[PDB]
Amino acid sequence: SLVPVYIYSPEYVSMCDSLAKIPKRASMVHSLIEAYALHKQMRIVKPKVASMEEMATFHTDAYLQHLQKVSQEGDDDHPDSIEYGLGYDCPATEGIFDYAAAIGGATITAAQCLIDGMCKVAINWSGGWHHAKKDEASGFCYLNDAVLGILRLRRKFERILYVDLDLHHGDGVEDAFSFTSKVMTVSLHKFSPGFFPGTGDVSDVGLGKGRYYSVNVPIQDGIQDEKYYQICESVLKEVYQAFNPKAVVLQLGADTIAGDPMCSFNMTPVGIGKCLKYILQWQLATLILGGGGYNLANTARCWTYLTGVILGKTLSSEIPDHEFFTAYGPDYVLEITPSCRPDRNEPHRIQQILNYIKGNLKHVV
Ligand SMILES: O=C(/C=C/c1ccccc1NC(=O)c1ccccc1Oc1ccccc1)NO
Ligand SMILES: [K+]
Ligand SMILES: [K+]
Ligand SMILES: [Zn+2]
Repeated sequence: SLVPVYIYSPEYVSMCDSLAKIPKRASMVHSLIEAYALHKQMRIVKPKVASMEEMATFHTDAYLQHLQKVSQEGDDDHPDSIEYGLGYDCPATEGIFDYAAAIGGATITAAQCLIDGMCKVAINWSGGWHHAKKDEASGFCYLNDAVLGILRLRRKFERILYVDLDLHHGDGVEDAFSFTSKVMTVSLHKFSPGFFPGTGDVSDVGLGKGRYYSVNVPIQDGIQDEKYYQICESVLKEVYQAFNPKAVVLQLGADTIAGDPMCSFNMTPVGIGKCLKYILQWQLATLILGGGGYNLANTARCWTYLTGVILGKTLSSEIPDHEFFTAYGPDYVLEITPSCRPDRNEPHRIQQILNYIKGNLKHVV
């Protein structure tokens, strides 16, 4: 019950590997974790597959049923797919319903371990698909596992904090809870004309009873570890005091990391780790999720490193030999180097944003 749960099975990783666009990522991540022998210090738990009942706690039957049909066959003979957000951004490829259910189940299983007092921290690195809407796929997210996890947690925990460090605004999750104060969502993300999904300005604060229970930190290109942590920690301190959460769901998409095709933020896993540590020192039930991350090796480096932090271990700089060793060339080290690009974040603007937020959280009761 001090030992973290690690949600894993070969069938689950195989299923997550089968995504074109990020092929074999789940495998690379697990493979590297295993190769630093970190699994030996965690409780490995086979994930369940989510039932239609479970998936419907958030998603609509119309949507789930459509997803199912498209999964069996394909998208020829389905011009209806546009209505449910399938298309270039969420290809209507065969087998996606099974994929969806695997991932939803995985996250739920994680949440269930936490409810059961099996652990204080539970990990599903192949989850975090935070864009999916109740009846619409979006941003390569077919099913919002984060939301399902949060809903499962609500059985035991009255107030839940969602923190979203992915490069993108966590809109799917926010929207799901925008009208309630029982879940607070906090997202740090790039906010910029034309940048997906386009939502999440600082003045996005929630609605009705949920007003002030959505926090959004719009950030510009080229941010680095030190400044990001200052921002993050400044915001999370206020949030803890104001919201006093009983449990935490934490999305750690690695598309913020230097070297990502997204080529926007300029972070390293150390910076993100500091943010992680800060949440961990609260000692709350914590559901850890992956998300974006499209430089596959770097994404594995990052999440492997962060598992290290969760375990309180220091990992060796030298990448261990293992299935995918070649992909870590030419230097074969764990550390990641910031690019040489400018930080476009003007300090005054940041300070405005931070103050505005502290003001908003005054209101919170
Ligand atoms: O990181 C994300 C979402 C990313 C995303 C959103 C809308 C459309 C495409 C996205 N994905 C990419 O641009 C992306 C970039 C590099 C490699 C693979 C990627 O996945 C794809 C690419 C094309 C279509 C679908 C998914 N959320 O955290
Ligand atoms: K985010
Ligand atoms: K909310
Ligand atoms: Zn992202």
